[PDB]
Amino acid sequence: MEPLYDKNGAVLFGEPSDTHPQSTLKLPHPRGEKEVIVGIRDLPRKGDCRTGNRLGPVSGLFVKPGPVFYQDYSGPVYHRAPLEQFKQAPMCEVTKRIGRVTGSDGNLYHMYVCTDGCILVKTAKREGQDVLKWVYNVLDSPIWVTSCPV
Repeated sequence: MEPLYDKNGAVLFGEPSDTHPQSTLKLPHPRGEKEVIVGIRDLPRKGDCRTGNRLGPVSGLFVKPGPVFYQDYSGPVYHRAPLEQFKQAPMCEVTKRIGRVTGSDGNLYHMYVCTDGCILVKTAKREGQDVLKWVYNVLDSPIWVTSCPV
């Protein structure tokens, strides 16, 4: 299965992979000062990277099915969308765009939040386009969607 990574960027099992160069996740990058849950209507700004905000420190944006969103997280996380946990779906009405995520297939996806609360991904290229929903999460761990600019 797709590996999880610890807060220093060490793979916890399997083999490490790099993220797609045009993903909104840039590594290496620090994280995990505190776990900070945030609501969708209260996602962090780019200006909050330097200073944090009320809620607490900010290392970027994490998300898992629920949806649960974080602006910082200390535990294990995915650096790439675990496509094995996703299912092919029709395009949804989207409430928010959240980032550009590397799939476990190496490709780039647009990441969105749907009105139904699903996390959906859509290939960032025309060819072999895939739209998928995050329907299982067997390790209950977020994807790190975006890192703060260093």
